[PDB]
Amino acid sequence: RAEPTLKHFDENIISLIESEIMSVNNEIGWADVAGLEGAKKALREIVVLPFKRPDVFTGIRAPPKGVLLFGPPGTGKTMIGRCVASQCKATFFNISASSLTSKWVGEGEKLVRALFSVARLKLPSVIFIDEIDSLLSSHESSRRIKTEFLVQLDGVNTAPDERLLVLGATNRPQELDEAARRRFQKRLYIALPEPESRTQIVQNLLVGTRHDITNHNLERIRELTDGYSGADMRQLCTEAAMGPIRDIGDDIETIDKDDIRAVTVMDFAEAARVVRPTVDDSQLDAYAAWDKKFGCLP
Repeated sequence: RAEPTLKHFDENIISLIESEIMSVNNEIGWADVAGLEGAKKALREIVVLPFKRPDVFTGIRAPPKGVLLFGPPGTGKTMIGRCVASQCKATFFNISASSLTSKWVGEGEKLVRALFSVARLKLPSVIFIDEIDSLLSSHESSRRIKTEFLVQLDGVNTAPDERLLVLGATNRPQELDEAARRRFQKRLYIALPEPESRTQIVQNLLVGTRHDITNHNLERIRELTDGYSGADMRQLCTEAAMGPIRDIGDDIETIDKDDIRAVTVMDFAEAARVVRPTVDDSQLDAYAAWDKKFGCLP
């Protein structure tokens, strides 16, 4: 890297950040996400507008240095992070906590440290940390990678107007002590998609696939998919899409792709019998309870 301020980091490490972790994608808009409108408006207020207008969002309007996305898995918390970053024309730094403590154990400390320095250099910056519950919970390499990470977090709070936010995500927020939670002054519950969002997803996933799903069919798909996460929804569509494939048996080997039957609601009805929602009501009750004590969404 030509950056004079990163000449003291391993070239391999900077090279890593550059090609796997750092991205700039400013054309995602809000991506018409299945993400709830309440969350959407919150991180608009908590992140996007404080990044756009640092002059307005000061005093009590000032953004927190850390935001926690928590809830059931398969809600696409990562893509939300990516949108949020795009929304404020921030440099996106996408990293997984497993990657730090597994894939990249060797020089994990240097990577964490270099990540915050590159972030600091490319302001405004969003650092998205997947499955942050790992990092923040309490073999030996983990200790330093975590320590170094805690050091870096407390280090962002050494400059008021740096448009640098750490966005952590977890499917297991209960695994976070009074001290890990403190690092994240705002904590948004990302809920399972609402009925409207379930169908928007179906529609999204069906493009490029021949289907005869009507506007009325969607009502049905809604009642079929109560309790589904987005991921469950995707699994559903894939299953449904198999319908036209199975009907033709051995003809799949020779059939013209356009002569394959259209996906119908019947396919979804049948597919709903096969797919199973990933999270049970216990997990939901738990999230909801945690959200009551430490959450900030209404």
